[PDB]
Amino acid sequence: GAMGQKAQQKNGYQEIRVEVMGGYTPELIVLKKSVPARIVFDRKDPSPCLDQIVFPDFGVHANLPMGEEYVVEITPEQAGEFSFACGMNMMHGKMIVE
Ligand SMILES: [Cl-]
Ligand SMILES: [Cu+]
Ligand SMILES: [Cu+]
Repeated sequence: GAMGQKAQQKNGYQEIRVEVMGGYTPELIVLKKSVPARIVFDRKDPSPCLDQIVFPDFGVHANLPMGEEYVVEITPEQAGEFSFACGMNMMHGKMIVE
């Protein structure tokens, strides 16, 4: 198994919460293959550096409203390691699917 914070399995999906503060914490997350996922970004840092979230392997690039939650939804059908980052590719995270 891979190191990192595992998503919680429940009600036909899996969910993990990521705090946006000077980057992402946790910045290492672990998801189950083939299970619809909710990656909930709670934005607490108003830096323009963190205005967007990007999952390049999944085609996601979206605005994160300050002081609010925003949910990235993906269903990872392939095992492996996938990156995520801010819209500037300056702040980073890693998602392992297994
Ligand atoms: Cl910046
Ligand atoms: Cu950034
Ligand atoms: Cu930046």
